[PDB]
Amino acid sequence: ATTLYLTRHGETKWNVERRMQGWQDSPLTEKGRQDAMRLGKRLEAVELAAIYTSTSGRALETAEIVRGGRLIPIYQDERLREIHLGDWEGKTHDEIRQMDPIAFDHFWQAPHLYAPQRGERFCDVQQRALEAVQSIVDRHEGETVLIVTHGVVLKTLMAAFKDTPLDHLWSPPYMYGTSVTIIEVDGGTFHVAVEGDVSHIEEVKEV
Repeated sequence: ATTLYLTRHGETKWNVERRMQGWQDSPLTEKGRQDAMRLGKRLEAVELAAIYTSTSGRALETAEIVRGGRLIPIYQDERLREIHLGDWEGKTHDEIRQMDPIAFDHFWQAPHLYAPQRGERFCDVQQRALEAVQSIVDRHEGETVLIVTHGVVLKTLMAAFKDTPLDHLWSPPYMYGTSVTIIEVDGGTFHVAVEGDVSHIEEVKEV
């Protein structure tokens, strides 16, 4: 019996510039910080035993803002990092479309067909993210925790929880920055209670 709150890091500069981050990082924007602040207020009444975040600066910064001085430990786990995008990190969609048009089309349109020479495939991410989630559950029996991670990671996790094949990874809803997803883990099963809720967000951006 464990309650898991899942969210995505707040908006960063590269998100706005449509530049893929992956393992590379960029600072949160004013809006990103404001959204994280709004999420922190929404969870001020939730009894969080701990907060897990990927090692990316954007994720850690979001976690700190949400914590906002509360006595809650933050643990970082490499298994929660965003998909490693090798050659595409730091580049805009147009720049990538000029580099590898076919692979880029697969990434968005036929996830199961995405097979980079350098970088992780969607299944690699799903496996490590689920392992991390499992380890978190195993360490927090009877507790509630927050996990701050990334867009692709969240999509692969929801696919696992909803028992959806990876070729349909990009099915709605869109996981906006600081969106709230709640997973109830009871009797060895993951139950999706809430998914991609953005009630606390003023202006929602598909970034």
